[PDB]
Amino acid sequence: MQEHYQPAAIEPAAQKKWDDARISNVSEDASKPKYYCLSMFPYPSGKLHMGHVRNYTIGDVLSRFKLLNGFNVMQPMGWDAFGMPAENAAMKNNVAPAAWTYDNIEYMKTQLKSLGFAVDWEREVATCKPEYYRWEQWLFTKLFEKGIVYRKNGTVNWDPVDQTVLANEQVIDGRGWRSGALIEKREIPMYYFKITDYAEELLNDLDKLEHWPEQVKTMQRNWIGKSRGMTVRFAVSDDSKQGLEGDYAKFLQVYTTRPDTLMGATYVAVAAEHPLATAAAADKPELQAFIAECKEKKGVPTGRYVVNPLNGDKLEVWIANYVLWGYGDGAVMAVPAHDERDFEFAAKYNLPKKQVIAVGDNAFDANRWQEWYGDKENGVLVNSGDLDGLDFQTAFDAVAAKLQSQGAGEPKTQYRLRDWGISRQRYWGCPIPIVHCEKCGNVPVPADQLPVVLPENVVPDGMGSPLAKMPEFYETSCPCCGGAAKRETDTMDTFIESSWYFFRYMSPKFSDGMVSAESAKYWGAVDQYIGGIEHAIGHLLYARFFTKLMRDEGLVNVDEPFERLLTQGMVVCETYYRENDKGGKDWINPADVELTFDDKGRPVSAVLKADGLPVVISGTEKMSKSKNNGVDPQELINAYGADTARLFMMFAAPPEQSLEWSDSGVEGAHRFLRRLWRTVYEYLKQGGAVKAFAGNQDGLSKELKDLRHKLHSTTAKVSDDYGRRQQFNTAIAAVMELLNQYDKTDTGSEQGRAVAQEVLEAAVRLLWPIVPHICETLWSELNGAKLWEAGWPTVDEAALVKSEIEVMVQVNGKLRGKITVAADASKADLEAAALANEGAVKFMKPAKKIIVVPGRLVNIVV
Ligand SMILES: Nc1ncnc2c1ncn2[C@@H]1O[C@H](COP(=O)(O)OP(=O)(O)OP(=O)(O)O)[C@@H](O)[C@H]1O
Ligand SMILES: CC(C)C[C@H](N)CO
Ligand SMILES: [Mg+2]
Ligand SMILES: [Mg+2]
Ligand SMILES: [Zn+2]
Repeated sequence: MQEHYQPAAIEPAAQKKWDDARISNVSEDASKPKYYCLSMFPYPSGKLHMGHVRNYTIGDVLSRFKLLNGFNVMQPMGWDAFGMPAENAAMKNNVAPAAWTYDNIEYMKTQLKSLGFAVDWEREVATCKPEYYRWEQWLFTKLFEKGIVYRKNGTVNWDPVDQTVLANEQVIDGRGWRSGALIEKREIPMYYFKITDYAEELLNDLDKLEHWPEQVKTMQRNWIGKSRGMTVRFAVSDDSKQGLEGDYAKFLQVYTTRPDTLMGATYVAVAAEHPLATAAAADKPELQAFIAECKEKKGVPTGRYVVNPLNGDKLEVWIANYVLWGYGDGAVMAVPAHDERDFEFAAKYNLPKKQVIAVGDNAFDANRWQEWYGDKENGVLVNSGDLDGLDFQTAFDAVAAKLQSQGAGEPKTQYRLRDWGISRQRYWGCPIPIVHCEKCGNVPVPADQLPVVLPENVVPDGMGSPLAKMPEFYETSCPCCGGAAKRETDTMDTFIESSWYFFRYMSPKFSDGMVSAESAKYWGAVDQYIGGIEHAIGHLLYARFFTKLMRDEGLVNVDEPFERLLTQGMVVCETYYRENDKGGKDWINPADVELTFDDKGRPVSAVLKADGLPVVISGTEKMSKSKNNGVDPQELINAYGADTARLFMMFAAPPEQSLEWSDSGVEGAHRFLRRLWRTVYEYLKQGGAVKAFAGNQDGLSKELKDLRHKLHSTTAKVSDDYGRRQQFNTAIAAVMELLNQYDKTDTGSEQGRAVAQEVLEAAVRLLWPIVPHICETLWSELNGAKLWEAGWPTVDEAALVKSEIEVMVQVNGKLRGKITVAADASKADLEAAALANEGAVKFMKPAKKIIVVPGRLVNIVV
């Protein structure tokens, strides 16, 4: 065994040894239980950084742990190669989108392979190749036939910098998720996935996700934004139906999320476009002056009345500016004693306020809005007839019973969520499989003629959709009539691919469907998913929707894609930038910046070392490829070795917690790896290997007994930490503690060396998921078997039994007590414990003499 710890020697070798054994290349093996552990795959938007190390070392640790426990482990990796992140990274580097993506993919494969991750590279996938995206083209056409995908004009979010429309999930604080520019409103046709159709299931199936962080689940609940309301009809009075036709003559329909207040409505409000507004203004020009005014909070009375269904009150109808014709009903009711928006409006014109809710008994002031009025949680109903005394839940159902039995209403559910707009005016994206024919309409491309192949030799000129200036691409024949027609030039958003790729990993070479039935039946769902919480509202919602879509088609048979979700905390570091002449920002790596400090130690100035000219200091921020603040793992592997990169990131903090970059933390992770190497080498220099201690330990010294206790305690604690707590920093700390006691333990005797062997064989296996290169090498110097067949270390709980004795206690001869003591518990602690529990102190004045038998009995004399 060499004595210097040289990563560049042992690390490539260990990777070659794992690769040759094909340990990470798994198939649908029914003899082993399956474990699908997946980390969120990267965009080719630059170099990987130490945040990615943390992300994927977490995954690798969980996979390697389950592999050592006999599981059949699939840990795949691929590339989110389509869409905006790879294209923008390509144009900022003035490279063709295809050329850049394929080059960055190979650099990221190089970067990841130097880290020794146990990845099944035979399932590698690049979402920009036709053999991938043809299958989402196929799913598009099928859904389009059913109308689950549809095209429609409407108001959309427009990113002026990326020159494309985004989905509502791609707008972050009114700005583009990639550009950061303010989003404008525009009316553009778009292809939508009808995600509102699945709004109820996506909300209710979050209750199934017991191993998801509750933040992700509540954030998706608030994004789906469910509200249970009530459709309510107020009949038009027998003397206001002038000019009204159809249903608009007989009733005024409104919506309300507070149907419990219905007995308190004192007037209604109507839209200028609502038909009762037009017949009321037909002979009243001042009403048409308001109808022309907007079409702030203003309103006019109309003198036409509608009847409350629940008590027969005749309420006056108001033209109001806050009733946007597009409400669904275009009209509301107004309970001003319990809605702030309505109390303000009905103080503007002195309308009445009847109170119908009491909270405990907060006194009711008619012209003084108190916050308890809108309490939908701690209130019971007042002045409401047989609805008196009900709470909000019970009064909801009772109003629905009332309204439905007379037909005047019914519950109606609304969602803040809107359909998913996936069209993009961009080149580097999966082509949309539609052909517009002047005779047949928007027709899908037949399954036999898929994929519609995106040409890869294009460079965007940065001036609109490049495919739309390419008649060689869009001029085609109609699939239905043979006539001339044009291809859809918009492409699919990048979140299409990432919504199903976890299935593609199960059969990436399958050429007849999205995923083959035999492999989807085997791999089931992703057992473990690891990725940042920033995906809560977009990807982690999209992927549940797609999974349900694929299930309803018969491709998969799971309801949810990811059983366990671990959201790792962000590695953060400094970030700098300049402002470019295009109004944007040019981000700069802290390694190209030279700082100037204050007298107190604060950075004051920062200049780029290339030109000495200043740069702006942006402060600590998440390590990001798009903000050019990453620490490259290859620059650490070359200097310190891959294991040090891995050990530092699993040790600095618990996986969920924020981690700040520091050079001290890298040196420390290395000195421990030297300590591990030095420990195994020194043990081997003074004797060589021996058969690890096992079996009964009667006869071992107390000191080595204590060590075996520390040993199997640690194995138990590391096992609990990998596979229940999923806390890796504390698994590493426990092994250090084990090594601390080993350093303090004389292990030179024949039995001591057998215990040293047992400890070291255990330690390197315990740390193999975290630092596999150094452990695999050390294991081979200690033991000739294959590490992954020796398996995960077992806890020998015989070694956990404490070394104790139970001595007799007597008073003047006759036995009256029994006490527990340590093995080497001195006669003073013995005699003190003997004269300190029941039998001796209840039959005792002090003792005249205490004769002690060494480790047998102690007799009190009185
Ligand atoms: N600083 C970081 N710390 C921890 N995890 C990170 C960090 N940056 C990215 N990740 C995670 O790595 C995975 C891949 O992210 P991605 O490919 O978007 O890289 P990125 O650094 O975010 O690049 P970009 O800024 O262009 O999006 C995701 O699970 C993401 O949450
Ligand atoms: C699963 C995907 C949405 C993750 C992206 N490729 C990186 O954030
Ligand atoms: Mg990202
Ligand atoms: Mg369950
Ligand atoms: Zn046609």
